[PDB]
Amino acid sequence: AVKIGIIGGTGLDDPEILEGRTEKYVDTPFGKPSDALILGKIKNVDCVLLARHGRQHTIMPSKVNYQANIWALKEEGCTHVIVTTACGSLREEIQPGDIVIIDQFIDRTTMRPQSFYDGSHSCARGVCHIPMAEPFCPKTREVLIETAKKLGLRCHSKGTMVTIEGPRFSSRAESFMFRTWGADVINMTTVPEVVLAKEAGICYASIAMATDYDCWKEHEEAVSVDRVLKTLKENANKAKSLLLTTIPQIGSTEWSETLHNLKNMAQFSVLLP
Amino acid sequence: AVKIGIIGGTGLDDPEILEGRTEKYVDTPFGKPSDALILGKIKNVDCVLLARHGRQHTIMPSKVNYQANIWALKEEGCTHVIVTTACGSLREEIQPGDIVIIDQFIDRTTMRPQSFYDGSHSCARGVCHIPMAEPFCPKTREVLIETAKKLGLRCHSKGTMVTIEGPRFSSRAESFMFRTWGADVINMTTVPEVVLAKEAGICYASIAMATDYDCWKEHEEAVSVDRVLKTLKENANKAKSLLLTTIPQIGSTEWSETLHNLKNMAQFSVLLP
Amino acid sequence: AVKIGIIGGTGLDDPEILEGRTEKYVDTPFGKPSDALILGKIKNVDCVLLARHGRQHTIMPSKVNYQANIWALKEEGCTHVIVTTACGSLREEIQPGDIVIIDQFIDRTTMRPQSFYDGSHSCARGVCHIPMAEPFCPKTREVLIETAKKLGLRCHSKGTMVTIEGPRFSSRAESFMFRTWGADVINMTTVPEVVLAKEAGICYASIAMATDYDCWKEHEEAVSVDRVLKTLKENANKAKSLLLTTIPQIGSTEWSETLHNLKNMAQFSVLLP
Ligand SMILES: CCCSC[C@H]1N[C@@H](c2c[nH]c3c(N)ncnc23)[C@H](O)[C@@H]1O
Ligand SMILES: CCCSC[C@H]1N[C@@H](c2c[nH]c3c(N)ncnc23)[C@H](O)[C@@H]1O
Ligand SMILES: CCCSC[C@H]1N[C@@H](c2c[nH]c3c(N)ncnc23)[C@H](O)[C@@H]1O
Ligand SMILES: [Cl-]
Ligand code: NA
Repeated sequence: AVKIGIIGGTGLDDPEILEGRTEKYVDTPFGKPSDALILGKIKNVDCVLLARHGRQHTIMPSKVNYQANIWALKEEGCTHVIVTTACGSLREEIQPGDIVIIDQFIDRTTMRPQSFYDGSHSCARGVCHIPMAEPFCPKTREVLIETAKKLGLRCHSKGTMVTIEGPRFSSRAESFMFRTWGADVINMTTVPEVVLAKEAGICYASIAMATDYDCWKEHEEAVSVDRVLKTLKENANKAKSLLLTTIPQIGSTEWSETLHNLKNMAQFSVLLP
Repeated sequence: AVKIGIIGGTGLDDPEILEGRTEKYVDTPFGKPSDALILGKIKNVDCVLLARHGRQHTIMPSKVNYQANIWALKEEGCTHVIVTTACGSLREEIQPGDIVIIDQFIDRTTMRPQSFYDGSHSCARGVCHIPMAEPFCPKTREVLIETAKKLGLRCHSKGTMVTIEGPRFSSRAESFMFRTWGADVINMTTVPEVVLAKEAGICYASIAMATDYDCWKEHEEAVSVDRVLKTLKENANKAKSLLLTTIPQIGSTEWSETLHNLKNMAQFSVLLP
Repeated sequence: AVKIGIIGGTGLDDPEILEGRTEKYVDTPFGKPSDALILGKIKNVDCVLLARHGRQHTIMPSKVNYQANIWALKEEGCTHVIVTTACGSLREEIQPGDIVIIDQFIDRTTMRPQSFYDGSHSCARGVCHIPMAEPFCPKTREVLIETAKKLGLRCHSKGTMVTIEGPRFSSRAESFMFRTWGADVINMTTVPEVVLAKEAGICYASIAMATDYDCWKEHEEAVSVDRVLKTLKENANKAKSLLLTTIPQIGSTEWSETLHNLKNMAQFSVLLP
């Protein structure tokens, strides 16, 4: 049995993706999630949808309760979490509208709790040092990549996401610098979402959709809210189709060994007194 | 009509620059500014002076209320904010005493709110993603550059400021690293001052004065408080003369289109529910 | 007269190193230290041992009270602080079990107060900008290096420590990136411990013990809690022997000039109103 949490990003958090929808507000030891969980199905597969920024997009990236969001999805019984994220492209070949099935990140966030194990919650006791060598689930990523190909979508099979604190966009000097560091795409939301998913023993993968070229092409038009929303209006259907087609494939394959290994990695990362 | 906010940095916050001075303590939704606003004039031009660190230099860079400072200047009616900042030079050709009319930044701060739109203040509602491709006002920068030339001052027409959290100075490894990133000068105060000014729709420019070579020349003497204060004692007059000569030129030119464009960029950066 | 504070890191905080041990719980203006101070001697030399993470390793690196730890050691009369830290190796030639007598750092922490001079404590008044060009005491480092040679230990005479916030380990993209920045070893605890020691006018040095190769060798096994603990179990004796042999040598040499210079640097870094 699998159950797929879906965290929807900017313009990419469409409830209509699920059949048989039921709204469920929940609480967690880390506070309230961004919004109600939306329980439903894609074909025969149980899913739980959550809008990262709230359904009215009222929560800025620095203020998203990443701990509560991941905790809530885990408590609801999610084995997998597949997310969408709007992002800037830091590479000419990653064009706006392209999907990037990211496999690494570089953290530039500064304000965010990145662990459940903060010494303040009885539900998560001890000191946890989670490994981040492979932050994203390779098996889920492989299904996303194969499915994007079956759909004929422009899709990149790897990429490094730099996550900035925001909510401002990057300066041009920063944008240039991130390119030198080997970042391929830029957002404000991957970290610590991916980190907390790993601590929870959840298979996490991210559908990154390039919405802009940030500002590293000084000759070309630079990113803005309006530019991002426009690209999402034009391209969001691609992420919807990718989720709708990927999720039944995830449901049809065996995950016990993968989930056992993730559970072990999470459990063995915790030092108890 | 223009009104010029002046934020004075270390050793560079001299009230005597203004004629017809009146002290005005104010409050903001983000708390109190660093000190009283000093209202006055330079020739026919209305100005508002504020000491970044307080007039007795009692506020460390991490604790400066950047939100209140920018809010206060905006509420007083400032169209422009021109600031001074003491900084380390990361380039041999930027000598102590030189002015750098910075055009980019790299953020290394970690502790600081960078937006008015934090979801907690009724006066700034929504999620704001401000563009930072061009953080400083090019028209104001151009007047500063031309004026420095008219004054015969050693002045660099561009530069990237790395802003560190502080209050410690950088290690040598950090200083070396910032050079590789393309930083030209180093301080503790540009970010988030420049970011908040952009959200406020204010034309912001910075007169950076090199006070030291940080510590990247291992053979040469490294930065200290005493070294910085000495260089400022010797060179502060240059920033005073630059402000006094620049501000009347700003007053004599037309800003409506520039200010309209900045207002539009700020307004369109805000996502409402 | 010297008195040596010893801050023990992961698996490297063994009370049995001291003869004539007495437990002393203390308070500081910044709160409680990680655990009781352990007063004792190594040969004729007064020492004060403190477990960085608590004696049961219950305190994660982000939550260590670096201010209280350094304050407590200073108040107890420590002239020197020599610490141990487990770390990842970012260089092929730094093998697990090797000691690195680090001489520089790169800060990647985001959550931590780095100064005593926060404008909130009467015991530390003013704005302090401490120099970090030479963060570690070269004379103490030289004794550690010479002593490691006398013991026949694999020991590196310099190295740059990147300190990450944690508690997660780095991603592979981050690990690669830190190598390009010139970091040699990676931990979660050097900053701000070294910074606060400098503000306190204490001679600080660090015995870094490589416990893993982080994750930059994609072909090789990546870091985990279990891997780190295993390497420490096998190699901790080396740090114990190094401390036991170094400390009497520190006791036998003259420190007045070194300590006077550090005191002056600390005092002159403070700007009073
Ligand atoms: C309407 C929302 C305006 S775009 C800003 C939002 N979408 C992501 C984003 C898209 N493009 C970016 C870029 N170039 N830099 C940083 N973040 C982003 C980011 O995670 C943030 O939540
Ligand atoms: C008396 C004040 C001692 S210098 C420290 C102050 N002046 C700036 C500064 C000058 N030189 C620097 C340097 N090398 N690194 C970082 N910041 C600085 C910085 O913005 C800070 O507010
Ligand atoms: C049982 C404790 C598991 S290892 C984690 C602890 N030991 C240090 C460490 C060892 N190897 C590291 C690495 N590769 N990256 C970051 N930090 C570390 C670090 O300061 C942290 O306190
Ligand atoms: Cl950084
Ligand atoms: Na922070």
